[PDB]
Amino acid sequence: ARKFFVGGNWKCNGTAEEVKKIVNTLNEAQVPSQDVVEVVVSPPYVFLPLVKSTLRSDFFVAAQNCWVKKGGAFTGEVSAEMLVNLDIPWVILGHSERRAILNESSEFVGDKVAYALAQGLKVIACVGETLEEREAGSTMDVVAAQTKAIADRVTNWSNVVIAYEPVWAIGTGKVASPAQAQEVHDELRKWLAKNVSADVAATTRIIYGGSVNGGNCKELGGQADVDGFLVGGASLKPEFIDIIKAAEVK
Amino acid sequence: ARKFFVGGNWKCNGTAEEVKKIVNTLNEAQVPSQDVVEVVVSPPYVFLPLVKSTLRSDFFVAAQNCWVKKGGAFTGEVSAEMLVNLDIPWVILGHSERRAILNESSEFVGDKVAYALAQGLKVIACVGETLEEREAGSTMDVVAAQTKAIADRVTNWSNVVIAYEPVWAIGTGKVASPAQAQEVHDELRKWLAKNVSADVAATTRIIYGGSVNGGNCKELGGQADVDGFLVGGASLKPEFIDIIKAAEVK
Repeated sequence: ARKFFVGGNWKCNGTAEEVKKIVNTLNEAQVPSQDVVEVVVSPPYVFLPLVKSTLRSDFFVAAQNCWVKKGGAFTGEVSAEMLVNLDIPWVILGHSERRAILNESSEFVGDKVAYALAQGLKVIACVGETLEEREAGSTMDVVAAQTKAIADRVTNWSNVVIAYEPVWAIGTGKVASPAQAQEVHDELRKWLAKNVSADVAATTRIIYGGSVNGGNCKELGGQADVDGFLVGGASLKPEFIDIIKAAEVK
Repeated sequence: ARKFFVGGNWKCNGTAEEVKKIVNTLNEAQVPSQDVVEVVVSPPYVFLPLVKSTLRSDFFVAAQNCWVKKGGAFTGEVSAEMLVNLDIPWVILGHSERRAILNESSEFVGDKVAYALAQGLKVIACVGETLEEREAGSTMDVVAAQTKAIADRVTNWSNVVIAYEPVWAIGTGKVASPAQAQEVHDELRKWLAKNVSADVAATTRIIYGGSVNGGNCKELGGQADVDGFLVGGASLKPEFIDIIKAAEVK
């Protein structure tokens, strides 16, 4: 059975004082065991040392990005081997904001995933379609294309978690229903089964990366092919603890 | 008189063990006073806390990049206000590797410089032309266009240092002479005098960001319009100390 997975993407947010308050609140939380839910917290690069040194040892830390290949003359970038050196176990790759605002292509994302895995990182790999793409009836064409670019470069999926982001509902005034989330997760898992292997489809966590909050987390998490969440803004808030506790619905 | 300035850009390099060795070596160095030379060291984001906590207090730390505007939903990016919060005083912006590989436009760089200054950072702003551009006779056309994009957005130059990168000599098999460096620095300073102000031209450090090592630092540093260096690979090596010591040539 797939272990429920809850990741918290802090995005480009944080100060030393706020990080201290967030971590203290997480440290005082009483949540399901590590056998029931896998919890990953992702601060900006410059707060990885502070968070890794002060966060409860049963929660894990992720970087929000890394470079596509070995380090060297790439001013401003952080290599996967640096993260491994600092004992940062996870990385988020292919987030919708990086695909859209920083123009990361599906192929670029796939090369990053492959390189990160080869260095020993575990990866939250993000996919998702825009409002224009959904309206065009292209949701699964887009999500499959993004996933295929990764699948073409990755032979071993053990340390991958896929995050589906309904970008079409992100600040579009559209809201995503639990039924809509389940439809995409189900079709994506079917795609993995048909295009990678039955074993990979059965064992790979596919987590929901749309709007998740204390109010809707149990309803989303109870969906058959939803294995957890990649949380945005709520991950900065005490409400993240309630989202972790949604693992009990499984 | 303009204070000599030596920045060390570590680029995408470093491990905890190597950082400890580099910092120990700098900490044991005996170099000209803080009144004679201003020294800035720039590690990858994830080593900014380690370096800030262990480096001698009379040397300063820089980030290698920051985001173009206020933080928020920009997964993977580090905002200028984060760096200020962590007491990181400097940032490198517009480095040739980010212009070329990550496609940062001159306008994007200009906006970053303005935002960083607005938040209280000091900025090393990088400009420079390619081999194709130099061979076409466009060196000063290009450097002026890049500088204009920054100047059009900057209201106060006190906390700006300009770095000229002879990109045309970077892995092209061409070598830049000290005379060639001095020509560009002189023409760039004259451009500042005519198009910003005589005071800004007289007071703004323009540092050389081509190949600098122990062997050539004195000849370069002695040029009338060269105010120091943005060092690449030598910045990881004990030789960085000899480059700092070139300040004595002024």
